[PDB]
Amino acid sequence: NPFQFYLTRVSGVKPKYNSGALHIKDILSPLFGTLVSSAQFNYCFDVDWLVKQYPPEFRKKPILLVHGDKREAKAHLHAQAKPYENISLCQAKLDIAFGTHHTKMMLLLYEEGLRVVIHTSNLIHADWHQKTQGIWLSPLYPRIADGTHKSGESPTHFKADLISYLMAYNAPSLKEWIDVIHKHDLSETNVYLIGSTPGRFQGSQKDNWGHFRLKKLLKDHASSMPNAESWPVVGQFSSVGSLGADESKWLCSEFKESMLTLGKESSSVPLYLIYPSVENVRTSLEGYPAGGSLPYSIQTAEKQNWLHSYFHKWSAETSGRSNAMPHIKTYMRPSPDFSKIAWFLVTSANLSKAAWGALEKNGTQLMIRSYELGVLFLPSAFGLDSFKVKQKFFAGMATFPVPYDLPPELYGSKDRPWIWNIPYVKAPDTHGNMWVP
Ligand SMILES: O=C(O)c1ccc(C(=O)O)c(C(=O)O)c1
Repeated sequence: NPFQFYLTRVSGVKPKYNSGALHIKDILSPLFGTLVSSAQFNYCFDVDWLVKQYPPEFRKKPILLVHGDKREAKAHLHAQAKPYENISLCQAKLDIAFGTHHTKMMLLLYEEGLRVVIHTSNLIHADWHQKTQGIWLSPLYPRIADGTHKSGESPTHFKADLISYLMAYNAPSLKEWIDVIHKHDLSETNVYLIGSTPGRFQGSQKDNWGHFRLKKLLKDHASSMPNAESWPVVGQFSSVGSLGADESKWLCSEFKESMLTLGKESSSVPLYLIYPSVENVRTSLEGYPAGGSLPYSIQTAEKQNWLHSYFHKWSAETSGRSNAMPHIKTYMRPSPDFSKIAWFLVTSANLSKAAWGALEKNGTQLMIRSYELGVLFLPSAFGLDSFKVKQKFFAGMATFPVPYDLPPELYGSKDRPWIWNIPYVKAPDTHGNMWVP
């Protein structure tokens, strides 16, 4: 396949639903390359578990953990890593309040070249066990011969864009990885990088990050079609931030406006938001504990009940994953009959202003609180006008593997969004338990 978009392995589904899936042990296997050094960008780490996922012969190679933890949380992570002399740490600066380092990425340096993995899972056992998670695997990038002068750049500008993302950290350990990337040929890359970094961006820099980055790419590299107003927008996520008192504050005013963009020319577009209901979580493989990774709080939700009329259940019969709660985040633009898509994005970014950015200073400044990273699949990057939706995710090449069912199904009148910090004691989960936070 040209897309190299994978799901993680799920324990408990039939083998046909894991045949083309990837576990972290598969990614780090010697079959993918002879490891020299790696960087693990993430939010949550179980270091003992993480080292065990590397092949035994590679467990003493240098590992850099890129994280956002501060104060006692930072101390706890350093304590986890101190037993392993080969592990270094890089604290990403979070100078804007309420920001987090959400980016999930592996940089894998081999004797044979370099690989980049952009994915959605925390580095803990539970995130790779029974969740729906997404992975994009780069090609093996060869080294540019010493003395040869070439860009190693792709038509999607991925090399420059990845270096720009890393430069924003202003960190010495990542300057080393920038120099590694400079030395490799990334020209085969067919995806666009969409990142968020913390800051306040005006002028030219506004288009570098967050939903303005997405808008710029859709303006420049997608085409509008007739009846574009009938092509819905779908967003699918594992948490929701505070979006404001009504849809005009952010969701349908600047966020949807960026997501609607197609082509260079100057709204009733349907918006489908996919987020697990309480019943989805209760009947899941993990049961109610799956809701520990769906951190929508009652404090946030009670100020925006307007939002929940947009919500659709999690359903993923196409990939056998209806009971594997989603920690993947995806956004896409299907046709009115959901048979084609104009683009597809897999990312760490949830439905929040912190992740995507919010306009400030009379619309002239985009403020982002967090680090996020995803990759955008555009038909033009594959010589196509649109992608045909693959009917069965794992079945039998230019059709895009959408991991959940279309059309999405609206919540029923008795359904409620999963809210993690209130109790559920009416009906027990698949393990026999209630939920009492
Ligand atoms: O909203 C939060 O507090 C939150 C924190 C961390 C993560 C993560 O796994 O990186 C997520 C998520 O991606 O669902 C959400």
